[PDB]
Amino acid sequence: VGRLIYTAGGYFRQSLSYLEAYNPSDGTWLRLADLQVPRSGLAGCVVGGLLYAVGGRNNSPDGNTDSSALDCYNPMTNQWSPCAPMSVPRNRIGVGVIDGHIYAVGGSHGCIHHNSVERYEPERDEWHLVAPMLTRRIGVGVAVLNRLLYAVGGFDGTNRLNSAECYYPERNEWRMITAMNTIRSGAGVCVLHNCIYAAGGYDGQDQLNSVERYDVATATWTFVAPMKHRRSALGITVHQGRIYVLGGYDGHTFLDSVECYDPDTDTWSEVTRMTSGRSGVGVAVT
Ligand SMILES: COc1ccc(S(=O)(=O)N(CC(F)(F)F)c2cnc(N(CC(=O)O)S(=O)(=O)c3ccc(OC)cc3)c3ccccc23)cc1
Ligand code: NA
Repeated sequence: VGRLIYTAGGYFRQSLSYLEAYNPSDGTWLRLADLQVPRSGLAGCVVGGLLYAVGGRNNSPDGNTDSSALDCYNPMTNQWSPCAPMSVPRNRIGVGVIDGHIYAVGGSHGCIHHNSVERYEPERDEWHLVAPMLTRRIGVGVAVLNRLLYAVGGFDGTNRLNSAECYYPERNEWRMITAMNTIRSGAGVCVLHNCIYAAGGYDGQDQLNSVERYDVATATWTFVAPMKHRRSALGITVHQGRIYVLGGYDGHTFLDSVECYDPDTDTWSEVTRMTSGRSGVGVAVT
């Protein structure tokens, strides 16, 4: 009870510092302490009641700086603190948590299109390199299922990807899985009831409203109901058995639309609006 959807950073004309939290119970938005540095193309995650803001970029009017930063938010203190930075800057990053460890997956540093992956141990405040992905992936979506980390879609420096791969932390190795039916970079990727969902993204021509679900048993991707709005660089999370997608770019506009997926009825509904339209946010629930 009383867990909130947090949204951190994002982009509208420049990278933003906002940290806001939505309560799906009462439909209320909280305005919380700003990030110390503006960030878009970051990822959000929660470990032991703390929210982490990982990687991304400060896209200023001045210019662009890719971020290696890891910053920790305590909802009890409403304060951001720096943590150990990653080995490399990672903009358009994917993250997932396994057993209280943060995995920072691919992303970019200028022309560098990362295949590398690194793991954070909060108790030691250190990062270590682990096995690299079999593909370079920026704009990659990450999901954790059955204690395996999945990396889905992205861009390899030449090709936009429908490919996906699976990381085995005990073995420290990656394996290609069944590809998506759609090429998707900047997709929202999340886990709901033992399925991976990949919602929206960009196929190289258009922003997508399509949604595919991965079934681990049959190892296949199937389409479910599409979103009302085409969106890439969207935020995504799961709250009480439902998927929330936040913002993104629809090909013309930076969206403020929050849609909600009910797996029971296979329908999307608009549930609220962010206070302002933005893409490339980091989202998590605690
Ligand atoms: C021009 O039309 C497109 C084309 C592909 C995409 S994307 O969603 O596939 N893609 C992934 C990839 F790297 F693979 F190309 C991404 C592109 N840009 C991001 N941002 C930061 C950045 O430019 O570095 S963003 O949210 O601040 C942003 C900023 C401006 C914008 O105006 C077009 C759209 C977005 C990304 C941030 C997170 C994830 C992927 C990002 C988006 C828009
Ligand atoms: Na994810």
